[PDB]
Amino acid sequence: MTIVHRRLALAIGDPHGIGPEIALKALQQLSATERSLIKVYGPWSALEQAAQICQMESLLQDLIHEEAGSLAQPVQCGEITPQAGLSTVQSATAAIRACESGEVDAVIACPHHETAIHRAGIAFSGYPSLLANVLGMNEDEVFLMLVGAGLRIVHVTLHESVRSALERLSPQLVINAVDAAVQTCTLLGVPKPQVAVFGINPHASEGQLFGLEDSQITVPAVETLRKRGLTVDGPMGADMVLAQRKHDLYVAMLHDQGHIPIKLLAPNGASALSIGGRVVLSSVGHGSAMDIAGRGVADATALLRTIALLGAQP
Amino acid sequence: MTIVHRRLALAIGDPHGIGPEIALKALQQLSATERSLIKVYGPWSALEQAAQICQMESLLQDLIHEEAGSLAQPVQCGEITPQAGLSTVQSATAAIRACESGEVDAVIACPHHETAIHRAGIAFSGYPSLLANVLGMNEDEVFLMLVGAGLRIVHVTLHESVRSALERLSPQLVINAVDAAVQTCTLLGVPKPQVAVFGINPHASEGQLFGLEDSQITVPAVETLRKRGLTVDGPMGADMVLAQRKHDLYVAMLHDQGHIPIKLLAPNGASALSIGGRVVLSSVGHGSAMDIAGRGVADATALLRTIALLGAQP
Ligand SMILES: [Zn+2]
Ligand SMILES: [Zn+2]
Repeated sequence: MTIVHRRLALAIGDPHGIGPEIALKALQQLSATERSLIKVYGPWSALEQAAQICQMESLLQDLIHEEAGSLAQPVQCGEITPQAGLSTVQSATAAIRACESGEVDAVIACPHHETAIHRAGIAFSGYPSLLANVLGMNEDEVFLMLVGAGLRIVHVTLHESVRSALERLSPQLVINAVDAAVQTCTLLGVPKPQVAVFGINPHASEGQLFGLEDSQITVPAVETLRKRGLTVDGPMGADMVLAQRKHDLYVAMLHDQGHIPIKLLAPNGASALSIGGRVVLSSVGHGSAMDIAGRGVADATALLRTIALLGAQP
Repeated sequence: MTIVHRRLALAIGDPHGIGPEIALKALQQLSATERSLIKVYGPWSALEQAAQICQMESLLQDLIHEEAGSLAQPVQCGEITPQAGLSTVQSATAAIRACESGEVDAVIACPHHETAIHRAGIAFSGYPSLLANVLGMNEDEVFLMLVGAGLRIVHVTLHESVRSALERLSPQLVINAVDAAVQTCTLLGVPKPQVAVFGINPHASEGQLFGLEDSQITVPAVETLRKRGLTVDGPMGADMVLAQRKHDLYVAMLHDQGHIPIKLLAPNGASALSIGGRVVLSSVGHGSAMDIAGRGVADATALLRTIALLGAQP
């Protein structure tokens, strides 16, 4: 069975962590044709290290690879070092620019170590931020879609105060989020999605009974998106819509509106997609596991699940 | 098996709806002893009507009943009339005063018709409002607790604009919600509950990084509640806490924060408790169904679920 149906970048994450190890284990399990669609970004020295340990030298010749985040000393498995911090970011940066320029259609980043990156003197608050930075966009022009338990929920606003979010909300900002998320939905394998838009206020303002924000922001936005020919219901109260479970994409106005459903229903098997200008970036859903780095204990199931998700066919 | 363990008031709701019908069908299914703990508030004429329809004449003699919301004309099944609007409110008012005075320990209200009540010239924004009015409390001293799928979530604010909610939130208002909800928890059968408080902002402001509201409102409130000797964690991000599933009561800051989890996990089978003073009032979770009124085809499962919930053993 074939899980990779398009070109992808795989940044291998922290080269001292389990990222290199799981990168090889996942490519191992793909077919020859599948492997040629995955360009691996990271220091060759780290993939060599992981290949001797897991005894997968044969595979290195098949890998399509671009050097990024080279190290100036041998790989020290399990060790938190500024070097590996920088490697991680350079690798992820190489992968993202490859997506921007159109060489690949999406990016998967293997695990990072926050401390390592901070010790290099590099600001890192998460992939939403990094992606924005790298592409020259403001952080609010990149949207986060959570995916788990059949739910896809893009968020118009994210890591800010509720009040700050309400002040930023506009018809345009909603439109941008949905456009970004419908594009992302084609890649995920749902070309013509059914879309639901959450209300800002309870019961979507109930007309204007509970505030004017929905009549100013979400109602105008839904009518513009229909006129361009999208299938869009709402605004509706977030509680009531989610319960019906009959849409392929939900559009949350605030962080909590979209994160509560997801963390309740998909406590483990859930993906975070950061979406910019052509660029869909997902993490694997786990840490770098420095204490088992190079010990042959980590499997690639999380990485393979992520590849299946970003590599579905239209 | 016995579901009623204490004295309860059952206001029969709109006498032209299915309220009378479901009241009888639910009492039917209880044992003789259970029936004597439920005092039925409403116009006798409407219970007579529903007794012929559902063919339960035998039952009327066993009912403990207080006349309330008497009608001045025959019962008209299916019809929206100011009179039935007034009946509903009088019945529910009789039931609530019975709770206030200590004759019963909680109240269940069968379905009303909003239009009917409005056409009588009666202000009605829900049971929170009615209960406050009847008890001589301000509307913001009555809180709504949703209960479904093992989750209990009180809400500090409810049917208002998000902005209006943020402006109303204070340490005191949180404290009041929790005290009302802990009292309610004793009645529900959890005397000494473990409590979780949601953050106003994502990640509970993450200190003060994502807004100052949590440091001003929820953090001071939690410290006061501990010092009086309650078991209270938070504020935490709503998503993250709910996922742990290790508390008996969650404290939501906004409507949507508490209604999304509930309607997703218990999309039909959730109860709405209005709590004020010692008075816990619950609706059945459905409408008055005027199109089947009188046809004897209404299901009492929602009412029985509500009775089981408020008629809790410990
Ligand atoms: Zn978050
Ligand atoms: Zn509601």
